[PDB]
Amino acid sequence: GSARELDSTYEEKVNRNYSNSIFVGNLTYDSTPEDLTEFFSQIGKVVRADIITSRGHHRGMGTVEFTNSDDVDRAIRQYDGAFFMDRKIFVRQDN
Repeated sequence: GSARELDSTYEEKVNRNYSNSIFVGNLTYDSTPEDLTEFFSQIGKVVRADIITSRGHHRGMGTVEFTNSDDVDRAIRQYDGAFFMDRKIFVRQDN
């Protein structure tokens, strides 16, 4: 008896839960740590951003540090793909 039957199951889960830091590899080479600070820190608190270097070789990439280990990811969910001075930032987590 019966025909065309089916079955499936689902769950919610997370991984790699550690650190308080983030990296950005495709932003504008004119960006300052202050430009990333006023951007990211609307979520809560950036404690440090970094982009400018003493050698200055046109790098186009930098780092940001938060007070948080989960809301720091909830930031990126709203900012990865941001066209930023016409040039699209893309984010990588710490490790």
